[PDB]
Amino acid sequence: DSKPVFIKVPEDQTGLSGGVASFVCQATGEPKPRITWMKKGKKVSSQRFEVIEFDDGAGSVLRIQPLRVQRDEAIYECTATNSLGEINTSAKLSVLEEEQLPPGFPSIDMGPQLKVVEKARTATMLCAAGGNPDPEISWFKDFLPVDPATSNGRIKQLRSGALQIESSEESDQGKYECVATNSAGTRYSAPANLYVRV
Ligand SMILES: O=S(=O)(O)OC[C@H]1O[C@](O)(COS(=O)(=O)O)[C@@H](OS(=O)(=O)O)[C@@H]1OS(=O)(=O)O
Repeated sequence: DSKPVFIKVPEDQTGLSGGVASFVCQATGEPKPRITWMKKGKKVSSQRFEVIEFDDGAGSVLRIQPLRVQRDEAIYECTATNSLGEINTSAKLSVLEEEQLPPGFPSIDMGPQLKVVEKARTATMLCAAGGNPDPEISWFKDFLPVDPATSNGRIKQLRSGALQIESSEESDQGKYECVATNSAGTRYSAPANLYVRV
């Protein structure tokens, strides 16, 4: 048995009105702990917000869309509990209007497109971004983060930003979004579907 310990924590984030923001939190322990979200010191309702679980309840994602300045700008709190102890950690969301954007805020220069692939062949989803400084890229599939380090060689992110998927199978089907981040803020691409045929 052991007390819970964080292996992923949410960071401060600046987004754009009409857009999307996601926060991610995850912990280990024995028995497995349970994640819960709060807004301004009160528990969030799952019949009102989009909340998506993974790792048997030991990881969770809070997604907010479309962003609105008055309602959504606030302090958000993640908490993890098992029969041996409780730990917590917080982060702040800021939301900008179009005319407040600084010149180096990130942009999508070329985004991912619809793709139909035959089983057992390779599929590639492209993404090229710009800004100042140069942004870092990450990917989401059906609202959850993609982590290549667990595909045992199948799935990889290239230095250009593209996502490459070998030996395609039925579980690879779904809706993919590219995400670009730098010291000024965050921007999402439009979503694009992958289908597996024959
Ligand atoms: O910007 S707000 O924080 O006000 O957001 C809107 C909130 O207005 C409330 O009515 C409560 O008002 S309050 O000022 O006393 O927090 C909540 O609605 S309710 O049905 O769950 O009770 C909303 O909660 S919220 O949207 O999930 O954040």
